[PDB]
Amino acid sequence: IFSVDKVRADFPVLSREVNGLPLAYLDSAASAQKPSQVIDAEAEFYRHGYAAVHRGIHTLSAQATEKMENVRKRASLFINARSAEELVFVAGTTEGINLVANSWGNSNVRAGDNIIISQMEHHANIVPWQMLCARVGAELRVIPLNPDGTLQLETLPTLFDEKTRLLAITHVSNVLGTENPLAEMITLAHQHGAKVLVDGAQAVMHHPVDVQALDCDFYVFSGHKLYGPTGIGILYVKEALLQEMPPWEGGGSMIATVSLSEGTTWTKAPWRFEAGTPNTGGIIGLGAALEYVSALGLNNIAEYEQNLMHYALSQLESVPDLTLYGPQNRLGVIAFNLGKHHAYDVGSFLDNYGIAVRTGHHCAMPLMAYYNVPAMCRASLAMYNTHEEVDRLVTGLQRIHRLLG
Amino acid sequence: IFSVDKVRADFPVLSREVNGLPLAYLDSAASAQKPSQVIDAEAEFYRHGYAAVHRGIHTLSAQATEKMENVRKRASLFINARSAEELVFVAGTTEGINLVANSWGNSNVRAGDNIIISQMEHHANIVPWQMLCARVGAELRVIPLNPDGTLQLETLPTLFDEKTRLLAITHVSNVLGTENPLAEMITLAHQHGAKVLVDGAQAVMHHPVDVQALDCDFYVFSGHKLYGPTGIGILYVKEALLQEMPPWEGGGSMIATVSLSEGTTWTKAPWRFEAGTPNTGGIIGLGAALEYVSALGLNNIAEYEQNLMHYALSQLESVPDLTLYGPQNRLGVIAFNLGKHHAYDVGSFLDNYGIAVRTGHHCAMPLMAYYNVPAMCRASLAMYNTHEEVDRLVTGLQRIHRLLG
Repeated sequence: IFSVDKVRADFPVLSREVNGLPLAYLDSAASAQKPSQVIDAEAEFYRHGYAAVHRGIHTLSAQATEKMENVRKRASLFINARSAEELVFVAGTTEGINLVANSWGNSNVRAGDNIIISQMEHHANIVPWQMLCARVGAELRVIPLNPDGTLQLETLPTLFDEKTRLLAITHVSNVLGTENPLAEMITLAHQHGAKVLVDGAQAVMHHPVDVQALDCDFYVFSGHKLYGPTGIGILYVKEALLQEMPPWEGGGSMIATVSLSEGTTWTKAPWRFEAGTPNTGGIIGLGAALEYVSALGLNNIAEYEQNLMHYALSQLESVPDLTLYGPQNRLGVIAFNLGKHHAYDVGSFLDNYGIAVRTGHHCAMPLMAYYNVPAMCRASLAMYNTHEEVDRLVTGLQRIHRLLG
Repeated sequence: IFSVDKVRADFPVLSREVNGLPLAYLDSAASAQKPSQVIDAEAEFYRHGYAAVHRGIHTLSAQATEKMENVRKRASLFINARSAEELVFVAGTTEGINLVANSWGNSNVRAGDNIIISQMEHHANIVPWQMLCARVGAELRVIPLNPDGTLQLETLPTLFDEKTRLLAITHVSNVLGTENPLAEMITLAHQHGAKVLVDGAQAVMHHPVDVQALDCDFYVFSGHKLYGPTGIGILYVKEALLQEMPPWEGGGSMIATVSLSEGTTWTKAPWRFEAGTPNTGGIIGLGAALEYVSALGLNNIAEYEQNLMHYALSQLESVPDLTLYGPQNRLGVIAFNLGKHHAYDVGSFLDNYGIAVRTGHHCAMPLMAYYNVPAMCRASLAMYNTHEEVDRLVTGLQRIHRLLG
């Protein structure tokens, strides 16, 4: 079992005070706080082992290179990839999707083809595909939403045809907390010879993830949502696909040879896609974040977050004129609006109480438009949040309503 | 004046022991060690102020956004840009050059045009241009080298014609320590209506840099060479050029609006080129690194490094069969080979003595080929290195020669 008080003791920011009051950080879906184990693993590397990492001959550089490749191995096990060499280090989910969209997309999506996304996608999983369709003259198709925040799976037969090259789909919605039936959708997409890219940015911190069981072709996520440092993410690609993809960024450490008269040749893949000095510090911290989460147990995290969410949804029933968006089995986030008040104002009052929620469109304008609102509030309920923080949120919404209604 | 002992006291790695002996780190040109002020500024941010930075309504996110934009302002002053909004945050010099090569290059270099580089360029300032020339059908032209490691400036009239769109040139060579006459070359390139991108990765830590005086159109460099964290760099672009460039990576925080039926529109520039969550931690550390360097004074650093280099070059005269590459006024690095011994072996012995140098091709194979060697050794002489470390290097080369000759 799980001791939230012991967990919270690892997170130095949680004792912070905001606006003179004790912080209730309910915005982990935008970015997560980090434990000391993560912060200090990075600092300790800079303090005692720092060096360039391009298998330098001297000791510090040789040892730094090995730490980085160990983190790649650890990450591959975390998501149950077959091979470490199926993981590419990227700046985050966003860079990973752009890398796929340019490297794989440009040599596999021709004029007259189509790509499928869903209407709940984060902008990171829309814009790169809009750009690709514009480059090659293909069509972007959209799986629409039901009112409860789930996909209209019955439209798939009209969207999938033999010219469908790619399904790009979110694992868990950053707004609705909907979890999509990836395994079945992937089976369907493969029947048509389409690849599937899964945006897993909101999944990998809530429960185990197994890319072999999913059979997805690409999977991406971000360190900083996984209680880890900024500037680092993971792109996973099936080995057979990755060995075929051409390079995207060019430069050092991704070449085999550079000639000004005979041209340049590329190195093997995963390193073919990592040009220049990596974010070695972030890679170290990411490794520590994976160890920390693994040590708690993703199934113990899932069980605690489930209880916290069930508690919050029941307590929120006592808020007048509250509107919720999404299914009842949501993971992680609660999206809502309060009566007719604009989300911007609700969030400002909540901030004035020391409660940090996110307001706005959440990098999901098509989702906002489907619900015919311009913005929502979103409270994140993460592994280090408490029943008392849920109570502060409920009281807050009540006072905001009494005062502004 | 300058106290190297006081400086060294800020760098916790410098007291490390390698192979049982006290480390002499002479590989700063590959990556620099970081002071406590930099390491702790990052850790302190994670410990007390961490949040997502997309001008969130709540306090931590609002304050984080302001810290990041202050670092952008500080960086713009460090290089004397006219405006903070002329700086783009990138993963490093390599990403910055690829960003220019795709965003500006694709809409300004047409089939039949030419681009000019030099023969001493780092791969980061070659491969992206090779890729661009292949995409659009243009020609890559090369300024050749003199034996002393300087550019053959007399060939410029045969390389610059009216179809020359871009000069991409290094400020200071990462191998030879040659400093190129940028101001005059830029004047010439502008006479033909060509833009100039300057690779400044090896310049910004050795002396003041003034992009207004240079009048370069693009300037790039890396945090981790500037005593700062990994995963962060700066791309500077003249405002009038930058306002015209289309986006490269697509996603959140670089859009103005996203529509699945009316398409997507972009935000203003610098933010148009920063998709997804930035490396907020690295940006904080970069700011601290700039403050640290500014506090020492780049002119005091330049003067101390000059003396250290003059001392090393004189002491190295007493090494038999030493071959040096580059001009006598080199900044920062000494490239050499020892008699007929392969650089790999020289570096291994030096590492066994606790002296960290870099051996190999230094991401400059065309440079290696001009000198008809496969590899070199390179010792970096940075602001925190000492006469005694120079003496250890000289003795080492001598013993390596006696033992292996």
